[PDB]
Amino acid sequence: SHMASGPGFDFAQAIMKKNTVIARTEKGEFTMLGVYDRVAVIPTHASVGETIYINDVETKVLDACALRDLTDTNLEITIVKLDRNQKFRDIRHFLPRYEDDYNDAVLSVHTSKFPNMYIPVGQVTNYGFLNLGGTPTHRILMYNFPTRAGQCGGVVTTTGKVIGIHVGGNGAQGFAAMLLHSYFSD
Amino acid sequence: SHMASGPGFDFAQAIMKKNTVIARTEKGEFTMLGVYDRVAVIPTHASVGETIYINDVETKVLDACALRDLTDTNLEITIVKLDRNQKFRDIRHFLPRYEDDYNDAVLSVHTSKFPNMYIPVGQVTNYGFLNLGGTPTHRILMYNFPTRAGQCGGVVTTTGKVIGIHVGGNGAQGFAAMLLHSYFS
Ligand SMILES: *[C@@H](CC(=O)OCC)[C@H](C[C@@H]1CCNC1=O)NC(=O)[C@@H](CC(=O)[C@@H](NC(=O)c1cc(C)on1)C(C)C)Cc1ccc(F)cc1
Ligand SMILES: *[C@@H](CC(=O)OCC)[C@H](C[C@@H]1CCNC1=O)NC(=O)[C@@H](CC(=O)[C@@H](NC(=O)c1cc(C)on1)C(C)C)Cc1ccc(F)cc1
Repeated sequence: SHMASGPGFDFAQAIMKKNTVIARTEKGEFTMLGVYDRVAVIPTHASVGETIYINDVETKVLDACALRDLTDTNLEITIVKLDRNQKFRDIRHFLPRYEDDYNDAVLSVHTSKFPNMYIPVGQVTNYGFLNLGGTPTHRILMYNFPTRAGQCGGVVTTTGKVIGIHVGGNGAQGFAAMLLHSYFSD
Repeated sequence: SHMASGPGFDFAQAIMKKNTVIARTEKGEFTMLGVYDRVAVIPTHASVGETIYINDVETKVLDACALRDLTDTNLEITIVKLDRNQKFRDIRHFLPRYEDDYNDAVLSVHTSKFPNMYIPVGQVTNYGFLNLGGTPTHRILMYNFPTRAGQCGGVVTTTGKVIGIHVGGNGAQGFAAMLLHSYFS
């Protein structure tokens, strides 16, 4: 069915090894992408509090911002600033500047149960609006793969671009929230 | 952590897309590797009967042979001949001819819940003998990855070599049965 490229697999591998951690909230375990310095991202439905477990180390959250567009609509991204010695590789230059469609993407998961899994998801479409668990959400990417709980937070990449994080699905399709350069560079 | 090469991921993807199906027995679902014609392999612990579900289509098993070496020891490979119109790409030339060690291997799964997932497992070592669920087993490959149930039948590959199928683990390590060219020729 779906296929990815060699450089695509190697690009995903480099992001996972250097820019992901296992995050655990009250709501469960999630893959977490670190973007730069001590700034990382996680789906809003994870309900981040004043503390979070990062690789099983409880870490103080210095700040969190649940992202909403100018229509005050959910984007399902929550940016968190972490009180933790280690800093992230700056990967902002891999973030897209515009909404777009993509071919042969890869979904990568980093949890305790699946500490290094890679899933080619195929063509990613700009789906736009989504009724996500009853919450209207915008800037959604869609792919036809039977995604599962525990893949939320998973990083979706193309060769050279980190395009989103997984946030939902219906049993036959997966949905990711867009990542955009403007969210982190202003 | 564990790492694989682009060519490694691309070879595994080609094997999965062309030479794997979802097999479901009374004992559960397993990844099933087709080797040539209508011949496929599955772990013996799947307890294959006279029928099997191949991609949710009940298929008549024409023959099955649970492999044991010349010491009459379990190998955990079962070769099945399937009553199935479509035939498999012959990939016998990718099978190793002898026991060996491998680097930066990949474990690939094709089940209903995880249809085509890829896991770098790192260095694969010829472990040899294993007491698998109380059954003495030979020709076992070992890799340090926390494998799980539902990854049994998963194909272990390196670029150009189909080296084994997953059959067990202990929570910190995974174990696969060797595949050898002599089994099919
Ligand atoms: C991962 C996160 C999770 O499980 O909950 C965290 C506490 C999970 C992944 C999906 C599960 C099933 N397959 C997946 O990929 N995410 C969720 O469960 C979100 C809610 C959903 O995905 C719902 N699906 C839909 O709403 C939907 C809409 C369409 C067109 O198709 N499906 C569930 C019914 C599966 C978690 C979430 C996010 C934002 C919210 F406002 C509420 C809930
Ligand atoms: C895959 C098949 C399956 O789950 O269905 C069979 C009921 C599963 C994979 C392992 C599960 C846990 N993690 C895995 O990778 N395979 C099994 O459960 C076999 C038995 C085992 O793996 C045991 N482990 C050991 O024996 C062992 C030995 C050493 C040195 O380290 N671990 C369980 C304790 C997990 C299934 C099997 C195969 C052949 C038999 F004769 C009996 C049982």
